[PDB]
Order: sequence, then C-alpha cells, then structure tokens
Amino acid sequence: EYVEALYQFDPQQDGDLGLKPGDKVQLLEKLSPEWYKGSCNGRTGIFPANYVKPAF
Repeated sequence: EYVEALYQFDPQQDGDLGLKPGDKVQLLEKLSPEWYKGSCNGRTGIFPANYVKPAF
C-alpha cells in the first residue's frame, strides 16, 4: 500500500517522517487512526494520517 502526501509535514522529533506534498510513501503500519508508519525516499518514520490520501 502507498499513500500520497497532500500537505507539508515538518518533522520535529527524531523518528518523524517529514513529508512534502506529492511525496508517495510506502505504508508500513497503521499505528492508529491518527499516526501511520511509512517509508519515503529511503527514510522511515511516523507521520499523521491526515497529511495523506490513497495512491495504490
């Protein structure tokens, strides 16, 4: 499963996966309704679920 970032998430804590709009992210785990774990361009971390939409 892959998702696409719609909004810029600026990371603030170690383990956060920063996102720029258009970035496609491999979804590794849905931790809760509010936080996902994923990978993008070689980086792995967590990000809020409402920054992204389905891609494939």
